[PDB]
Amino acid sequence: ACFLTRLGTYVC
Repeated sequence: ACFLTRLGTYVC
């Protein structure tokens, strides 16, 4: 269960 972040990309 990951999620896209404005920091770079999908992060979980």
